[PDB]
Amino acid sequence: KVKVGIIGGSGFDDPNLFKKVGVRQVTTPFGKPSDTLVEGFVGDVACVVLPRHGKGHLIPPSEVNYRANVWALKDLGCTHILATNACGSLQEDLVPGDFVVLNQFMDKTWGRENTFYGSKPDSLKGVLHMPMAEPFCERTRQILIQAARNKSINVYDKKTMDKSACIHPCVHAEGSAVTINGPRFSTRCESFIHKAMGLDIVNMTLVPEVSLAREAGLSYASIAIVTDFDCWKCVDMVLEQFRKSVVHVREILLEAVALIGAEDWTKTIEANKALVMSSRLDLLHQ
Amino acid sequence: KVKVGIIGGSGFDDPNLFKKVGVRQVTTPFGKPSDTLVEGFVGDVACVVLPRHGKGHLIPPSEVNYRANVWALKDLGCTHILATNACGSLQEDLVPGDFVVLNQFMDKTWGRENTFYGSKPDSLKGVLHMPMAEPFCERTRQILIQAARNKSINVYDKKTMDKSACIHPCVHAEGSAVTINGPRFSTRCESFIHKAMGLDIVNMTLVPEVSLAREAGLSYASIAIVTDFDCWKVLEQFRKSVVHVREILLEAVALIGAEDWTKTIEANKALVMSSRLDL
Amino acid sequence: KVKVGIIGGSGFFKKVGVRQVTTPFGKPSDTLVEGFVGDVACVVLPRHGKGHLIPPSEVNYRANVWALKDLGCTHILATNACGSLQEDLVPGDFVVLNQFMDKTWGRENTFYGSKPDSLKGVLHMPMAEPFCERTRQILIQAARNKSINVYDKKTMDKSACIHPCVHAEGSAVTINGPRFSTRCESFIHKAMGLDIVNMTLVPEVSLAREAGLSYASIAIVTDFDCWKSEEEHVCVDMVLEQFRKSVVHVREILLEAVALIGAEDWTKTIEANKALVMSSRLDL
Ligand SMILES: Nc1ncnc2c1ccn2[C@@H]1O[C@H](CO)[C@@H](O)[C@H]1O
Ligand SMILES: Nc1ncnc2c1ccn2[C@@H]1O[C@H](CO)[C@@H](O)[C@H]1O
Ligand SMILES: Nc1ncnc2c1ccn2[C@@H]1O[C@H](CO)[C@@H](O)[C@H]1O
Repeated sequence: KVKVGIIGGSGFDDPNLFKKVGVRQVTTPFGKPSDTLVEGFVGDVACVVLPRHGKGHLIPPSEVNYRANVWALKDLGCTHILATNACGSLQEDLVPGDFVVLNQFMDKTWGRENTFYGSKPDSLKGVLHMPMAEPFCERTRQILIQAARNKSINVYDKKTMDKSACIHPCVHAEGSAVTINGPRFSTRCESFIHKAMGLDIVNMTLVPEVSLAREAGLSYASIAIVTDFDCWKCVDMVLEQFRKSVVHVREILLEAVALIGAEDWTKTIEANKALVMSSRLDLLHQ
Repeated sequence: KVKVGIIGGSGFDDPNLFKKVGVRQVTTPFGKPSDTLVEGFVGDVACVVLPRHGKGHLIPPSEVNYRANVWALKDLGCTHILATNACGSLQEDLVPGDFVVLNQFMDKTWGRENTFYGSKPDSLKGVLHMPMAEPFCERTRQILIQAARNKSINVYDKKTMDKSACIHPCVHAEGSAVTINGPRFSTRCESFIHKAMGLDIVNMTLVPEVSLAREAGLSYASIAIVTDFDCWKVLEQFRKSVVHVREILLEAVALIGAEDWTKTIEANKALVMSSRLDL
Repeated sequence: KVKVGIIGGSGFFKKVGVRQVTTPFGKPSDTLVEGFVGDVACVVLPRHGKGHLIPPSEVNYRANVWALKDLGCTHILATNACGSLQEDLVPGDFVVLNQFMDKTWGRENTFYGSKPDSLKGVLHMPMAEPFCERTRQILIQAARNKSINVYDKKTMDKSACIHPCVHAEGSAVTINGPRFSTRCESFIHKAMGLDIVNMTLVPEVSLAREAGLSYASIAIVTDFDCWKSEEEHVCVDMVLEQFRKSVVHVREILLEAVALIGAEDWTKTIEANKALVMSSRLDL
């Protein structure tokens, strides 16, 4: 049986994706999650929603308790996490109103709790060195992309399509994010450096969320919402564009939950769990 | 109504820029500043001076309470902050004894309190996401540059002058800093990587000071003092640098007092309010 | 008189005894093994403790280095498992590093400061060439003496690279861990020109210089990180399997290096190490 957790970012502080059946006010061994967890169903598929920043968007990116959010969803029996992440574009073909189903990242965060494990008494016992070459659940990424196709949203894959298929607004079928600490936005100098490294978007919340999801044995995928060009490059139209983006992502998320529930995930879930065990350095040395 | 704060770095642990009127021992919601704050007048312009590292320079760059220093200057009524920052050059044209009126940076610091706002009880309530594309106050940058001209110090502007006009010692009219955490200096490998990224100087103290000044609604500009080439490639030179940076600061204070800042001060304050995402 | 400490990586003589020490900065990773190589006193310290329970970001580098300083060590030889970012550095090779790029954070990386849990002072140490060059060349000559190939990219051709070899120079990026790198990070580090990626070199190398000690690292290439094919992407089992095979050569190099160190006069080098610390004391 699957159960899909949803971590909603900017624009999803108070989602209302389904009829609320129950609420869970919980804590974890790592502290309090960002807010109450909301339980319900998309069709016959159990779903749990949590706003990354809390209902009033009072928690900044560096202070989000990523460990508690991921562990709370694990404790409720989630098998998957779908996340939204607002971002700035570093590249001309990613324009405000587009989305990116990320497959890669470069980490420039610091000072955040980014692992459940360690040698101190307040972390889980053991040492975990997780492979992160392709850090998302690929099967779940392809679900997000197919959900966009099913909801009549353009999909652009630069590996197989010419630039003529980059029709806006579109879901970019791959992409890399730099995660910065915030809360300040980047300088023009930083933006040009990240662009020169070949990164596609900049955001403040993907890491360590994606890392902790893999440590928890959960299938994780992010859909990033391009809200503007970062500073390497009217306001009423911007806010309206973001509103329309949120409507489209809500459509993608609900279709994605249905598509996840339509398939069997037994082997993928067992492989998620086995990857955690095989990454326990303290167990493999003995 | 303007009042100019001055944060003195290396070579400015005990500046004595003017006859002291008062000495302020203050606290802030973020702790105590690096030292007492000295207040007085330069001409008719009110001025406040604070040594970044304290009188004895006993506080290393990663342990400076940037939040307390900036907040204390704001509390005493400062509208502007002028800061000095010692640095190493990453570029052939920036030689020891030159100064740089910075306009950009790349941040490699960690573990420092870099914002006044958050969700924890030790910060002001709110989520503040400040634009930083051009992170300095441009009017105040141009004041530093005009102050150097008024004191007959060479200015080199790469966008409008040939390289043959780069006559040393000179004030470079623009430049980018990488801020590293310290206390160690860079390796040759790190210096070459920073150079290849296009950065001009390396220093340990610019960030988060520049960021917190904008959060506090203040106009901030830095003058960096090139002390040596960084290791991709002195005391007597630095003493002469301090003498001329002092002249620049004192002239810059006079020049700030010579204009109206009403709309810039208003814009500084409104930018903070418009950057509050929780509101 | 010289005395060589050895800080041992993942899978880590005439043993006299085992010693527990305390330090102003806490307890070292584990007890220390005291002995001799010939007539040269030697002390061995595992970086991660006996059960390998301490991850790289939580190793007490300050206590490990200071413990060896307090026992009278003049030299530290260190091993560090790593991933290769470059075609000619292959699993089973070794690198006598001469450079690094630091991406660690949150680790205690200096003995000095203004907080009560550090020594009083402000120490700004030069780090242009952050290793002891004399000791680096001892590690390379030790490999020659044990019939292990040495590859110098300054003087030799890729066609003349014979494996397993000790690479006579190289640069490391140190990441904080515990996770391995993404493919995107791996390619960015490769494009910066870095040779290997590891998690334990920094701040160990920096603190050794703060302590006035001669320090050199021999990195053990266990994998190609993750910039190559999917079957070559790093994981714990891959690191451990190659490490177990390479430690035999690393032991031979280290034991020979200790003998070579004890056969030379180090009076002025040691004086220079200490004088570098004193001249970096800005508060004085
Ligand atoms: N250009 C950018 N650089 C960094 N972060 C950005 C953007 C655009 C959006 N975000 C995300 O939105 C929030 C800040 O408004 C943050 O929560 C952040 O994740
Ligand atoms: N080459 C360099 N790299 C980094 N920092 C440098 C230099 C040269 C000067 N500084 C600044 O001066 C102090 C170090 O003595 C520190 O306070 C620092 O800001
Ligand atoms: N490809 C890689 N990236 C980062 N670190 C790596 C490797 C390969 C090995 N190591 C080092 O070995 C330990 C991880 O098990 C860690 O202690 C680490 O120092």
